[PDB]
Amino acid sequence: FRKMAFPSGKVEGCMVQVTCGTTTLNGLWLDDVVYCPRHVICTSEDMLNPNYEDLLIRKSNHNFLVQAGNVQLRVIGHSMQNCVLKLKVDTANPKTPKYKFVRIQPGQTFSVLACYNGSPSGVYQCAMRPNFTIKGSFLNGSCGSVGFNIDYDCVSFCYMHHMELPTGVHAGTDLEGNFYGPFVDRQTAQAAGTDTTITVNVLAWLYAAVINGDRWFLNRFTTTLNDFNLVAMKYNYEPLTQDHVDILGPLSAQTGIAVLDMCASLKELLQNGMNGRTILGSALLEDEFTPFDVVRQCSGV
Amino acid sequence: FRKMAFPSGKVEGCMVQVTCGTTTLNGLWLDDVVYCPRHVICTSEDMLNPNYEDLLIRKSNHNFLVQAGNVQLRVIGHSMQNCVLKLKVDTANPKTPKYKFVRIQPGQTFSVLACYNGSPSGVYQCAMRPNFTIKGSFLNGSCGSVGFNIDYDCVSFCYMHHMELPTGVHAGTDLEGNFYGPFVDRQTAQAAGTDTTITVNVLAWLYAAVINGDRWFLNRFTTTLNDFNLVAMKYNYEPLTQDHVDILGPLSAQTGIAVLDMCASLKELLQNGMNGRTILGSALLEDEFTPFDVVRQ
Ligand SMILES: CC(C)(C)c1ccc(N(C(=O)c2c[nH]cn2)[C@@H](C(=O)NC2CCCCC2)c2cccnc2)cc1
Ligand SMILES: CC(C)(C)c1ccc(N(C(=O)c2c[nH]cn2)[C@@H](C(=O)NC2CCCCC2)c2cccnc2)cc1
Repeated sequence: FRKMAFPSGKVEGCMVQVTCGTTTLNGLWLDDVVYCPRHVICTSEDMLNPNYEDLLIRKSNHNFLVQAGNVQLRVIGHSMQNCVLKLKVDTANPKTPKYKFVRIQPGQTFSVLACYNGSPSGVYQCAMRPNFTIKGSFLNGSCGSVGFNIDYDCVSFCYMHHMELPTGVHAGTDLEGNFYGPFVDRQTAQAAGTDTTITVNVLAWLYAAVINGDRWFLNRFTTTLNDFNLVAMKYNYEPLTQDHVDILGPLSAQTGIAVLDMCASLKELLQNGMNGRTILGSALLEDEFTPFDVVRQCSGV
Repeated sequence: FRKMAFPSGKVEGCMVQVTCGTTTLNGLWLDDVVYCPRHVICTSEDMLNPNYEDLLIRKSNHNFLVQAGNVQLRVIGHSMQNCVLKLKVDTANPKTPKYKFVRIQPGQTFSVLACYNGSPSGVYQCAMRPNFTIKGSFLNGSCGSVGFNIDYDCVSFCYMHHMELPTGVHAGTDLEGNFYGPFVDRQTAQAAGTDTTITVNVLAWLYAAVINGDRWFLNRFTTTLNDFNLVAMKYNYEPLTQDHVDILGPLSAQTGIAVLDMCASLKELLQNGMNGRTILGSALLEDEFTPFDVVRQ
């Protein structure tokens, strides 16, 4: 059981470089529009309190150099949608996949294609934390990299990278420029809130463990939703809802362990630790696999 | 710090489905050649003692059904090279990337594009274990999925997947069909040898933790190389060679921590564990990042 990213080819063909004056980052080229963070028009001076509407009124089309690999794309228009800049270019991307823009919920996972200077560098599986940050691997100039899911030939873009927070976690927007989390695209003292662990994902991962070899953490007992959430609160775990329990239905049936059965196992794990054991490859309880991830991975979708 | 894989697009455009008899698996379509495990020609009771030369001589071109997405590829010739079958096809792959075939050594990392029925399922980063196995995520029909690196748009193919071993780990070949390790493409009693931790990689990852702002595991000691190895082998760590020490030189110089000083830290880490702490987000000592991977990330 590995953390698996989606194959990234459909997205690699959309990655371009966008330079505005002195700053370079990545953009997403879909049909004849390039999408990138609006903070690309910010200068090392504007950083503290940019007036983005004013900075954009200043700009003309020629202020943006867009390069797809080695071909320069002519910019014929520019506009802002919330925190994303939209550069109209004269050529539709002939590699544009079937795609949707979607906004995901905390606890949902996606693949990230990390890019630098418009060139794909690596791909990894990530999760939207409950505090709306991404524990990504992003260096300087990674802005404009996107997160995505694929559903049988359709790429659902859910994340565009904007900034790093002082704890080294990351903040970005959906592809309509709406931020995930209470963060702003300027130089400020903002910090991620206290994060919590994605309980339904830990349960899914325990089901994935049982599906493979590891069964040592199971017991004969059951808990209640109320009793378990009292422990969840103590350990800064997200509360578990009847909806979570239903989502875990398929895995409960496959394995013969009911959700509150598994909650009893996890509750024991939270207090007594793992007593030297591991569960899959990990001494930690993993929470970046969704119920759907576990079934897709254990079924070869 | 993520275990990140190479972008998979250049490899995606090469994956095809190969069918022989009732058996389907994946092939790698480069130029006018499809590469796949030769055990696609094995029958359900050939599995214990197949004679592949005899099995192959009885096949003609049209016994191989090659499908690239929706289009059937016409097989015009076939030959066997060690444990890989090479099917010559009608058409050169237009999506063929710049590529090379490389054989890697234990401890090296690579990306795997897991595929089923010729279609890519997922991508993940992997390491070749000292016992020549791969701790992969592979299900039935994964055979012929490949492992690779990419460097300056050139794809280095280093692994083709062949089989599952009893412990749940995986064995395969280079793209010339030579197995990694003492395994054979045949149903037997074979089992992976005792595995060990890739010591040079753990040290690389400790250097990565220091390049990020984490110094908590360092100490004021040093060690000789022989004393380090005598201790580390008691935890099933691979011996650290002078080659390994030279290879870490760049990370040592970037961080100002002598290689044998980092070895002293590791020795103490093995003795104490983590005491409820984390290094680069992990509660275990991570060994599937190489000195090269740390510099890149
Ligand atoms: C304009 C604005 C909003 C202040 C800004 C400035 C720099 C960047 N960062 C670029 O790397 C970058 C930006 N444009 C080209 N490159 C880095 C970044 O977030 N530093 C933050 C630290 C101080 C507080 C705000 C910025 C970065 C991003 C991702 C991974 N590691 C480092 C992101 C946003
Ligand atoms: C003919 C030969 C060499 C014995 C063979 C037989 C089956 C396969 N397995 C295919 O799934 C498969 C075969 N052809 C299409 N799919 C599986 C496999 O390895 N071992 C089984 C047979 C060998 C002995 C133990 C288990 C497999 C499962 C999961 C991930 N990886 C591979 C591989 C090789």
